[PDB]
Amino acid sequence: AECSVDIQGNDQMQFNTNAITVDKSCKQFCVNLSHPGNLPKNVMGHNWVLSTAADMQGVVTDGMASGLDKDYLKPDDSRVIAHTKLIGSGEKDSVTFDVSKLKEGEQYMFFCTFPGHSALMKGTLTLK
Ligand SMILES: [Cu+2]
Repeated sequence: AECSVDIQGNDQMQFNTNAITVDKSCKQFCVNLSHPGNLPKNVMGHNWVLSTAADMQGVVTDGMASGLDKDYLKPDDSRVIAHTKLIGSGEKDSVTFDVSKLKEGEQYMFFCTFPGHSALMKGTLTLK
């Protein structure tokens, strides 16, 4: 619970938190994403996708283009630090990543890459 967070994406196209802080002393960090609400993945899909603020736009744009079967993520996208898969209602998914992939003083953003969603479905992550 020191090195992990629980996040929900619902049918209102929103995350239930908008800022995550990763403690420097964590060796690894975990995000658990769940999808309450009742809409299917093809219509209201949420992933939890992490990049630098600088790369967010590019990741969203290219993810948009890659289609549903690719979880709206460009395959092998180098800008994606960590991601869950794309989930629909009733589903849940985890991602654990090495905290050493982060550095102090850089601004990270987490976002959903289902088309259109990142407008509302974004938040900050920073390494303290
Ligand atoms: Cu979404």
